[PDB]
Parts: sequence; C-alpha cells; structure tokens
Amino acid sequence: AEKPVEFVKLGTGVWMHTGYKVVPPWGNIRTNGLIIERGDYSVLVDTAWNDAQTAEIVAWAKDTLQKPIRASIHTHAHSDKMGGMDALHMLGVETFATDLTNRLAIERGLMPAKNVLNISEIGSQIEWEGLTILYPGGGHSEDNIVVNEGVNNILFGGCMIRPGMTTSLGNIDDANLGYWSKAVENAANAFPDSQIVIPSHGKPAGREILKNTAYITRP
Amino acid sequence: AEKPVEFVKLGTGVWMHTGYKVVPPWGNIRTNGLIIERGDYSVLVDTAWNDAQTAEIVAWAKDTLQKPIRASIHTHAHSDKMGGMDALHMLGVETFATDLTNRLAIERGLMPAKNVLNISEIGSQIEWEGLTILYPGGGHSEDNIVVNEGVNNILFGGCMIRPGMTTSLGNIDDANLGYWSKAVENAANAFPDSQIVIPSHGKPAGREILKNTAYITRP
Amino acid sequence: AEKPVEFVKLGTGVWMHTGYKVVPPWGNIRTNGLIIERGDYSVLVDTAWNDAQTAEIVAWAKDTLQKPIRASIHTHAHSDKMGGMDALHMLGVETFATDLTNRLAIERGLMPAKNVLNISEIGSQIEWEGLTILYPGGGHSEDNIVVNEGVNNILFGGCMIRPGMTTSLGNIDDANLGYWSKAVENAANAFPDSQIVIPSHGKPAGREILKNTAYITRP
Ligand SMILES: C[C@H](CS)C(=O)N1CCC[C@H]1C(=O)O
Ligand SMILES: C[C@H](CS)C(=O)N1CCC[C@H]1C(=O)O
Ligand SMILES: C[C@H](CS)C(=O)N1CCC[C@H]1C(=O)O
Ligand SMILES: [Cl-]
Ligand SMILES: [Cl-]
Ligand SMILES: [Cl-]
Ligand SMILES: [Cl-]
Ligand SMILES: [Cl-]
Ligand SMILES: [Cl-]
Ligand SMILES: [Cl-]
Ligand SMILES: [Cl-]
Ligand SMILES: [Cl-]
Ligand SMILES: [Cl-]
Ligand code: NA
Ligand code: NA
Ligand code: NA
Ligand code: NA
Ligand code: NA
Ligand code: NA
Ligand SMILES: [Zn+2]
Ligand SMILES: [Zn+2]
Ligand SMILES: [Zn+2]
Ligand SMILES: [Zn+2]
Ligand SMILES: [Zn+2]
Ligand SMILES: [Zn+2]
Repeated sequence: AEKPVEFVKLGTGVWMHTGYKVVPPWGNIRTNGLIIERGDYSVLVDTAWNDAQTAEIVAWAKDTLQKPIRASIHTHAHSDKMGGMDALHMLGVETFATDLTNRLAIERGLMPAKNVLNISEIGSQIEWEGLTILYPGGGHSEDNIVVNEGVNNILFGGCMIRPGMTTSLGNIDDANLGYWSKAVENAANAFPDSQIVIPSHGKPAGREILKNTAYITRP
Repeated sequence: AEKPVEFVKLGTGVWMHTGYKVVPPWGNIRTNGLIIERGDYSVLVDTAWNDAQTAEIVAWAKDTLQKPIRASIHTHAHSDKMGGMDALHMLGVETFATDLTNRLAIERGLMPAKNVLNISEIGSQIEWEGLTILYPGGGHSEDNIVVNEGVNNILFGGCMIRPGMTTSLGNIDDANLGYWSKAVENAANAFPDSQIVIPSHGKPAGREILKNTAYITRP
Repeated sequence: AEKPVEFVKLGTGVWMHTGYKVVPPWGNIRTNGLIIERGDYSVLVDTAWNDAQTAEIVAWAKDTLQKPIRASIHTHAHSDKMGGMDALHMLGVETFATDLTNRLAIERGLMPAKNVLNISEIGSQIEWEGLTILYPGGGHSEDNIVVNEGVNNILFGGCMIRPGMTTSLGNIDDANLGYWSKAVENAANAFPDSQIVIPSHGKPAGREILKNTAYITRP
C-alpha cells in the first residue's frame, strides 16, 4: 500500500514535501521536494511522483500556508521530479526547467516545463525567486541541478545527493559516473554556509551526506 | 445572420455548447462541444468557431455553473474545434491536444494547444480529467480523437461521427476514406456502454449514428 | 542611481509605463510601453527593462486601475521590450509576439512569448484586443511591429520611432537602414488619424516625430 504525502517544516518559510511510490521488489520509496514561501505566494521545488500527489501539495500551500504556488523548478527529467507536471499546469503553476531537462523529459514521455532556465555550462548559476540555482555538472543525471535557499541556508541536492550512510548509488543507468563526485564537490564549494542538506530519497541531514555521496560515487 | 451560442444539458454535470457560422452557399452550420463539471471547476471539449463564441462559453461555465473552465481538449485541427484557442489562452484555460493535432494546427494558421496528449498509435487511450480519450485511427481527419464520459456514458464523436441519417460526408479534403469506417468501429467497440453519441454538426443522438456513419463512409 | 518607474495617462483607458536603466557612459535611459484598459481587465504593450520594473507595472494595473493585466504584446526582441518576460509569465500574463520576435529573443537569451502573432509579411495587420497590430517592415529591427489604439487614436511606435528632434538613430547594429524610412511611412499611412505618437525612448509627441524619424533615417 502506497504511503500518503507528508509535509515537514525545515526552516522559516521552507517546507519539505514527500510522496511515496511502491516499486517492486523493495516496496515504498520516498521522494522529497520543497515549498518555499515568497511573501503572499510560494514556489515549488519538484513535483512528487504523480499528478494526484502533486495536486495535494498545491492544495496544501493554498489552504494551509495561504500562499498559493505560483511557479516551480524541476531538478532533473525523472518521474519523481516531473511526474506531476500535468497537475501543475492545470493548477496554474508556471513551471521552469533547463532546456536539457525539457528535452530529456519529452524523450521519456514526461511533460516539459513551460519556461527555460538558461544554465547549461558547468558551474553556471542563476537567481530565481530568491533561490540560487546551480548546474554542478553531470552526476546522478547529466541534467541534474541543485537549489540553495540562502536565508535558512538549506541546500536541496535532489537525487544527486544519496541518503544517509548508504553505499548504494540508486539507478545509475544514465548517471555520469566519471563526474558525479566532482559535481558534489562543486555544489559543496558553491554553498559552504548550508548546514541542512536535502536528498530526494532519504531524510534531511547535514553536510556529512555531501561528503559521503562524494566518497561512494568517487572514481 | 449568424445564430447565437446555445447550452443544453446532456447528463449530470455534462453540457453541450453549440456555436454557429454562416458558410455560403448553405448558410448557418452548427458545431458542438462539451463542458464537463469536475468538482469546483470544469473542463472543456473543443472551442466553438471563434474567440467571441468561445469566450461566451468560458463565461457561462464561470457564471452559471460556478465551475470555471480550468483546462480543455481539442479533437482535431479544424477551426470549429480550435478556432477559439486565443480566447482560451487569454482566459487562463490550460489547453491539450495531440502532437499531430498541434502540428496540423500550426500549418493551418490555427493556434496549437499548450500541452501534448501522448496518444499517437491507433487504439491508444489515456485518462484525462475523468474522461477516456481514444485515438481510433484516421477518419474525418488523420488526427481525430474521441472522448468518452463514463459516468453518464456519453461518447463525444466530434466530426468523425456524421449527423442523423445523412449520406453526406462533409468536407473530406483531408479525410482518411480508407480507414474511417474502421475508426468508427474502433470507437464503438471501445465504449460499448455509451448510448448518447454527440456529433459536431448535428443533434445529439444514440448509437444509430455510429452505425450510420460507419455505413456511409465504408469502402 | 536608477530612476523609478512612472505611470502617465495618455487617453481614456490608455496609460504609459516608463522604466529606467543606467547605461554607461550616458546614464539613465527611459523605455516606454502601454497599459490599455479592456472592460474588467487590461492588456500590456511591452515589458520594462527587467522583472522588478515589470512586476511593478502589473501590480499597478491590479491595484490602481482595478483591471489586472491579462495579456501582453511585445514590439521587438530587445531587453527594453522583453526584459521582464519571466515576471509576466509568473504573474499569469498571457504573452504574444511574432514568430520572428520569439526566434530572435531565444537567440539573445531573452524569454520568448507564449503565443505567436501571425503577421510576417510587410504590411500585414491583425486585430488584437481592440488594437491594430501592424508589421511595417524592418526598421529599428527586422522584427519591429507597431500598435495602434483607435479609440483615442494613439500610435505606439516603440523603438522604430526616434524621440523629439534628435538626429541620432540609437543602436543600429541590427537595424534595416535601407527600409526604415519606408517602414515609418508605412505606419504613418496605415494610421492617419493618430495624432498621439509614442516612442520608446523619449516623450509622447505628435506626428512630427514620425516625419522627423523618416527624415533622419532616410537614404
Ligand atoms: C525513478 C527514480 C528517479 S531518480 C529512480 O531511478 N529511483 C527510484 C528511487 C531511487 C531510484 C532507484 O532506482 O533507486
Ligand atoms: C470547417 C469544418 C471542419 S470539420 C468543415 O469542414 N465543415 C463545416 C461544417 C461541416 C464541414 C463541411 O464542410 O460540411
Ligand atoms: C537596449 C536598447 C534596445 S532598443 C538599445 O539598443 N538602446 C538603449 C536605449 C536606446 C538604444 C540605444 O543604444 O541608444
Ligand atoms: Cl495521479
Ligand atoms: Cl523516470
Ligand atoms: Cl536517510
Ligand atoms: Cl471572434
Ligand atoms: Cl478549418
Ligand atoms: Cl505555455
Ligand atoms: Cl441531426
Ligand atoms: Cl529584476
Ligand atoms: Cl537587448
Ligand atoms: Cl523626447
Ligand atoms: Na503526471
Ligand atoms: Na545565507
Ligand atoms: Na481565434
Ligand atoms: Na459507465
Ligand atoms: Na527578466
Ligand atoms: Na479612431
Ligand atoms: Zn533521477
Ligand atoms: Zn530520484
Ligand atoms: Zn474537421
Ligand atoms: Zn467539424
Ligand atoms: Zn530595440
Ligand atoms: Zn529600445
């Protein structure tokens, strides 16, 4: 049985959303994203697994925060991050991703974002709705980006950061195994003040999961 | 003189919209689409002939149903189904069509939908806002799709289904004359429980207009 | 120091917005666009220089006119006219430009409009939200369009019309120097009743700045 959606506060105006999917043979697996408050609206980092979970997140921001989701960013073209795009579009959310993420999404039967983030070179950063978005180079995926929230100093690593003290790498079918550890180092060096690090597939932690991920994926 | 727009109830939460256009030499000709209620919003099947008629439909859902139109689907790339796209986009409606419909629309000076429905193979179906959307193969047009509403068992055949007991085929300049009768059979077999069948260019009827259309367009 | 945004009434339901940018070595330079009231909403001609200025314009229409901006048109692919596209998209404004303007925008790192205006041949006109949009041919830029408001007879010339009695042409790096004066003549002949003419980079004036622009850019 699929576990229900969860919301947890990470800092002032910053919330984690978590949805679950049963993936045989191992069963329920979480994916995490963020809701970030922006005055009288909010912005979203990643969908959950599907439209229904994602619609529940939009409703929660509207009805609990009283700060409806205006716009969203997507941290790579897999179904845990873009599985609920149709729900975002029907609910009036303005969606953003890199051109490479959009192209990969279309190829895979995912829906692309409506707007392009112009960050394609390794190390490129842009400011978006008070967040710093960084392309650290290919790692978990060639298109993975990370998102830093500088008020609370929360770094969203998404699926590029592995959970806990695992030594498993997750699904690596389209990973950049050669560059992933450098990409982690690039993110860690870009955002040195962030002591809260969020992976997609585990619990919120500290910078030890940057160090551990870089070690377990290093050549 | 162009006859005005009309709304008629077909079943619980399902409404037909009808707009008219004077087309010489024969004069006024109707086109039909649907409004389908979805909780506290509604969804739209097809525009009417133009922006003004389509804006009237959007206003009617907002002000009479108190269920504003959130999203729409378009059943092929002709001006009776996509003539009012600009009005939908300006009124905040999130529009959906197949990739082939969008490509044909652009070619013809029509505006494409914002989102792609991923149904391109003959017989492919998807669920969309509680509706079943089917691509039955080429018939009236290569891109024609049909839409089934399973609560009331209403099958929207659009222009692929001819009205009444006519033997005329309408404009066949880009019809698939070889496959059209099979496409009708495919729709009839896919939705056997639907005893209400809606053509674009005639009155609501029963399954006899599926049988008649398949006969008059058969090789 | 960058001067703040300004709003001035030009006629019934027609407002000019003006934003400033410090461009060394000459300093602050204005750019002008329009807000045009449309019943219980408004439409926008051009962004200002950036997202922040453009968001201020959207808020002004919402809170002062009580006629929120529903849609916008963009008169060529430079940053004074499309520098605030991301703000328009996040604020729910439905954006329009020609296909050529969108293609040039993407090339230049600007964000394209969501919808295409189908005017690509010299002299083509379309009606859009009660306005007449004309492509007069290449002048300041190959893609420049002009916008006429026929109730007050206000012609928005954008950057194709130079300010005042200047003899400077502005930045001409991608101008059509051969056709620009004819393009001005084309606009003047298309909208003979407009005695208010708005350039992007100077004060509102009369038809003397059409005549002066045509003279100073003539072969
Ligand atoms: C569909 C996701 C995209 S990152 C995936 O590949 N999974 C599912 C959860 C983690 C990882 C895995 O295979 O271990
Ligand atoms: C413009 C429409 C698109 S199905 C059309 O071709 N018409 C107009 C109404 C019916 C049919 C015909 O020519 O008979
Ligand atoms: C960025 C704008 C686009 S029309 C520009 O080229 N400018 C800046 C203001 C006028 C003109 C100039 O160089 O003089
Ligand atoms: Cl779902
Ligand atoms: Cl995936
Ligand atoms: Cl963990
Ligand atoms: Cl119209
Ligand atoms: Cl047509
Ligand atoms: Cl869009
Ligand atoms: Cl009939
Ligand atoms: Cl800005
Ligand atoms: Cl520019
Ligand atoms: Cl001046
Ligand atoms: Na989805
Ligand atoms: Na900080
Ligand atoms: Na239209
Ligand atoms: Na049923
Ligand atoms: Na901008
Ligand atoms: Na007039
Ligand atoms: Zn992934
Ligand atoms: Zn993942
Ligand atoms: Zn048709
Ligand atoms: Zn038709
Ligand atoms: Zn310019
Ligand atoms: Zn300019």
